[PDB]
Amino acid sequence: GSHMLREKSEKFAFQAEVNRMMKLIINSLYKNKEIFLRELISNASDALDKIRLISLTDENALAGNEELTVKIKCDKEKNLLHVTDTGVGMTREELVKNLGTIGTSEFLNKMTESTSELIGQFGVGFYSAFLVADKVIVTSKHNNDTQHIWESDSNEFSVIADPRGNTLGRGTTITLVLKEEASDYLELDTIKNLVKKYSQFINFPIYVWSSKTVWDWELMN
Ligand SMILES: NCCNC(=O)[C@H]1O[C@@H](n2cnc3c(N)ncnc32)[C@H](O)[C@@H]1O
Repeated sequence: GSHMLREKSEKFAFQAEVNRMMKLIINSLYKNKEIFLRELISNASDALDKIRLISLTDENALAGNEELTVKIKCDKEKNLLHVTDTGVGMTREELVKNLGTIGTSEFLNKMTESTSELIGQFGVGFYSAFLVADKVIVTSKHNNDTQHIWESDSNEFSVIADPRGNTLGRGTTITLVLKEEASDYLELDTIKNLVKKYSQFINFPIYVWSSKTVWDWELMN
């Protein structure tokens, strides 16, 4: 089963529109970077709504994970920020299509001609992660596929089957390899303050892995 790596069938290029959207997002929000977290939490909330809706009609929708939560983890020694939800998750096909492609023109023009509000409205808050990260990694497990990993440094992206297997049960983990100057988002206090402000209106429970020295999930909303 070497055909896949010898052919680079896991490597993809972004759609032109997306490259343009990413720059726009990064160019205008440079003064309001913290916004990225709200957008990831916002996306997490939407995925949780979806599985919840699916659970209404499909009895075995929550089989892979009964809880509906958003958990945030700061890994200082590894320079990573993790935002995990137990929502509907994404299939390999969706990882490629939903994150790699995309009133696109009206927005491309609207953005050019505070955009923190529009970005959310247009459903492209995902890319704001690149304001604070050199690499964004999406690990996701959907009910209809095996766990896969999507990764990108913004110049291309690849998707692979997670060799770790189904560790999520169901859901998605957004992993940010934070830029050297975005180290402050590794600080609990900072994260907690941001999460507490951007979670106040999320209907699902959001936690932050914090210390009191023992560690444990701490409810934020
Ligand atoms: N067009 C902007 C980029 N595309 C997305 O953000 C889409 O990817 C999917 N997505 C993003 N974050 C997600 C997440 N955390 N869980 C499940 N699906 C997610 C949704 O379809 C979302 O609209």
